[PDB]
Amino acid sequence: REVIAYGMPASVWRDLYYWALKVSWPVFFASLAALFVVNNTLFALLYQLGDAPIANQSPPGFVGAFFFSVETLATVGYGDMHPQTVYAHAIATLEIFVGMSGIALSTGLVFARFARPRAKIMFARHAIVRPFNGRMTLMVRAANARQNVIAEARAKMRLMLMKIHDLKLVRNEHPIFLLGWNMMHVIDESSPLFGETPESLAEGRAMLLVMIEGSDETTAQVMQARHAWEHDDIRWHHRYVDLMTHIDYTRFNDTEPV
Amino acid sequence: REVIAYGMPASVWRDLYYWALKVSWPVFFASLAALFVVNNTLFALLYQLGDAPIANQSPPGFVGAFFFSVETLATVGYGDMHPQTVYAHAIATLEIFVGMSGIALSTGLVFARFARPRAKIMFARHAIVRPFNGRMTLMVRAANARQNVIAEARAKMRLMLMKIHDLKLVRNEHPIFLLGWNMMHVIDESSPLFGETPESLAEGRAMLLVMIEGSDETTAQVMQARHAWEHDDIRWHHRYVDLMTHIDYTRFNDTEPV
Amino acid sequence: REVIAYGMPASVWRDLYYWALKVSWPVFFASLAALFVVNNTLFALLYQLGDAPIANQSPPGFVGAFFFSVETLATVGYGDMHPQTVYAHAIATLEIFVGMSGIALSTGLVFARFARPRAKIMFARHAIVRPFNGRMTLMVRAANARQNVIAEARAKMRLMLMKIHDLKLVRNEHPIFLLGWNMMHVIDESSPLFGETPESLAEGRAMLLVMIEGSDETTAQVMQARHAWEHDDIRWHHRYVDLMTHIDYTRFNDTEPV
Amino acid sequence: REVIAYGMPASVWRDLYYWALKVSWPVFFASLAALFVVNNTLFALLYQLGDAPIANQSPPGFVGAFFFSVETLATVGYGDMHPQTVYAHAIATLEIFVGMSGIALSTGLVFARFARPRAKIMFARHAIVRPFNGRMTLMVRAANARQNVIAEARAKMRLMLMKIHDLKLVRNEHPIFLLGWNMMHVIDESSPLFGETPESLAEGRAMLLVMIEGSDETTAQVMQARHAWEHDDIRWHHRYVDLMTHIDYTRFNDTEPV
Ligand SMILES: [K+]
Ligand SMILES: [K+]
Ligand SMILES: [K+]
Ligand SMILES: [K+]
Repeated sequence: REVIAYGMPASVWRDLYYWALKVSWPVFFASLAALFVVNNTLFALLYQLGDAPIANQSPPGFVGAFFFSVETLATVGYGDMHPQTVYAHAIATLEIFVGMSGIALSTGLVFARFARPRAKIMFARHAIVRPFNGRMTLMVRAANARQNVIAEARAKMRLMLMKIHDLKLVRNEHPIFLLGWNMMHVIDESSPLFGETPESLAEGRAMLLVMIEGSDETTAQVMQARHAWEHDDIRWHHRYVDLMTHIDYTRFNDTEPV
Repeated sequence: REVIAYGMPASVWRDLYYWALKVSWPVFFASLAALFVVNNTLFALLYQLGDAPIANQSPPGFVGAFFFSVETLATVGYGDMHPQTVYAHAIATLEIFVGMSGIALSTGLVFARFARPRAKIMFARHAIVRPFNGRMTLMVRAANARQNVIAEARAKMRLMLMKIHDLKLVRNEHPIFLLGWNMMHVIDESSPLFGETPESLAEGRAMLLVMIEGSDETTAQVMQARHAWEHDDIRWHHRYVDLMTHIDYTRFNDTEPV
Repeated sequence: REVIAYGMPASVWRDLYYWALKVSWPVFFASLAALFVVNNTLFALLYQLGDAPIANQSPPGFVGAFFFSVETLATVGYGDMHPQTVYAHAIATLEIFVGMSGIALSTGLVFARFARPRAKIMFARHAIVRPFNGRMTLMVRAANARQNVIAEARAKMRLMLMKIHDLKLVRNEHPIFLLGWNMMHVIDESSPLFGETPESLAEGRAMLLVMIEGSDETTAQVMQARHAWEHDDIRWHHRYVDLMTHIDYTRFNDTEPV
Repeated sequence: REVIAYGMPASVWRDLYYWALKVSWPVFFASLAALFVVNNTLFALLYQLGDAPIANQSPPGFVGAFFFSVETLATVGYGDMHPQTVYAHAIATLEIFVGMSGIALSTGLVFARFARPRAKIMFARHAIVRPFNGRMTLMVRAANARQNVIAEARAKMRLMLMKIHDLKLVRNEHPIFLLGWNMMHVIDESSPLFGETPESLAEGRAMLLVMIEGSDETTAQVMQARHAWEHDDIRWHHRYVDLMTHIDYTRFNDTEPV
């Protein structure tokens, strides 16, 4: 329900909403569909019972109530009235409620899926540490990916487990006018990544953690994304292939030493 | 409507929405159901009146309009037209509006319940004060519980009533990359929990108050949770049983002295 | 559309949503109702036209299409089919779309009204300036009013027009565990309300401006409220009648000199 | 999909929601309408097929199923039952689902459009730099434009590309009680716009960038707006025509030297 190995409390139900809002839009509707079917049968197989018959329609039996059902659960009432007997009515009433209620939770999950924040921030499969305007400085570079932003990013660091406050891999600029961002930080004394070697990190399970946060002007939702680099991912003495006016994005991740 | 003894202004109505969005999902739908019924009768008992009859259907009387009603309030129109007389029509029109409108407020409360933030932060039934990397420091440890976060926590303290600003039981890190958080604070001079003994607190109704706040990347809602420790809950000279790679929360709360 | 005298750009439409989400819930539904009617007529009076008749129902003429209409706009289809002629169909189709669409915007405004933040912060009709634990200090006191919070408040000040940064009428505590809050600030040198008399303010159109901001744990919406005091409202050398365990709220605003 | 020249990954679908929530409200509904039509045909042209006929209604052929269709997709069930044959039923069932589902995504996009933040911040077509209370200071002035706020604004500056941290064109007040805001900043040493002339900027493609951010108390959405001034837009040695008690925005933009 989380990131590497969990044993805690859970409950089918919620786990379900999860899928509801994480699945693809066809797999979604299919999901309903499949449920529509299952929910149309269970009511049909509850019609061929009772104190009297139902399917006063074209279909002889079952296939009647079914196509009857698919006229009430969804509440379309088409026009072949089977309000013939009480038991018969009840069932049909119990249905009407449901489907009406069902349409809700569906129209419901729908909006809930729409509401999923909509922008996404993509980060460089690889970090890099190079010499810059003087001293040694680290670098990570991310960028928008659909409906822009204009964010601020904090940048934390993990070794040993103590999570050290690294001058925000923004250390130079905590924010920016995002439509191409190159987050970076000087490794001078002040910094905790001082005298530390690729060998130094490696042993401390060292991790570079970054999170950009910005609001989507289009929906004003403030959506934040995070990203983690494993020590062996910080590729040394390199740089990012230039990308640009226009930016072309294919080679975003690659690097080359210096 | 609040925490220990209130006497103030109020108004039924809202108090209701409350329940709407705090009750269990069956108790919910039942609620509607029950209301559906009540709302189907009141319209039926408004049919057996007027200038003319209604139930031109299977049911002789009442049980007719009812099962008629449950064809309009929900708006299913099935197919036994009782638009026979004016008065008869009106009633049926007044209905149609309603139910149509009713379905709304229901589909409505629904989304409003979905929208309830969805993550929850769980805290250690017990605080703890132990020696760490040198001096005496307090500790509380909380963790996610369904759809993660990545929050910041302030930590306040109560004795006596003056609520003292304790260097955020985050004093070391006001935030973190939450998926296991261990909030803690050094008790040196600067700190207000300095020279204070289990006996010292006890008399001041001393309380440890903590609140983590973070946004759910999945819905971007910023949901905060709080938690209070009673002085006799801060268990001294202990530590938290280790929990981890994997974390097994089963033993999240336990501790063992040092 | 704003607070004392405006002349700018506007547009009926939006001004309308305004009312939609500011009116009372009956005035609301009435609003629709009234619109339902108006929207049922305009379609009826568009039926008694065309290439052929419509009202093949109980009502002789008009009152027929109407009660017909109120069977389609809302989309209930009851059961007296007037799909007799093309023109006749069209009209009925144009309708079906609408009402279906209309039900939307209605179910729509509905949720939009629900979504109105739900907590409200009430402030003391009167500020007060009294001597406290030593020096002269100002004071304002607000409190919840339905579904609590736990907020932080900034406090600004206006004279001359320059809006001076007054050590947040929280100057002592920028936040609190809100369920009765008494915001206050020392008037020592540091403070801009230093040597200033009721006569001093009065001439500078002096204003005390306050805003509390907190999140509603129940909906996680962060709702802020503001409040302004006119110089002659800061009542001097007084205090707030005590109010309290339980708080009883009737005399919240009153004061008495010292 | 962005601001000057892009070449990157994408996918129709989302690009669509975009339009959904950016188009005008008629162009909207038209959009649906047009789709209603297209979606009514494709089902009709799927009726004149199968193992048996359909249009047992007024219209001889096609125009029958169509007006039939427009009775089910929308789910109105009017009353000329064509549940005559299986194939015939299926088609009609496949429809019912859809339209029911379709109404959702529509009621859906609807709320999603409503939810578009609703306030907007307007800025002075022209900046200005004048002498104030002593030294030379810059100035920009913005103001609400429908449902107020109460925001905080950061103010950045561009020359050359290095984006210099200018003491927030709020440098005097980072916030305010917005209902007329006049953002300004002293140009002393500390400031990066020090000794720089209209000629100095011009060559560095100099840009004044501002962004106000505040929450709409009415919906608690925090909506931010931005605005950029081209160096030749900062009009020197001027001021803003006064606007006020009442403010008449008609003359919001104008200025006059000093
Ligand atoms: K119907
Ligand atoms: K019917
Ligand atoms: K019907
Ligand atoms: K019929």
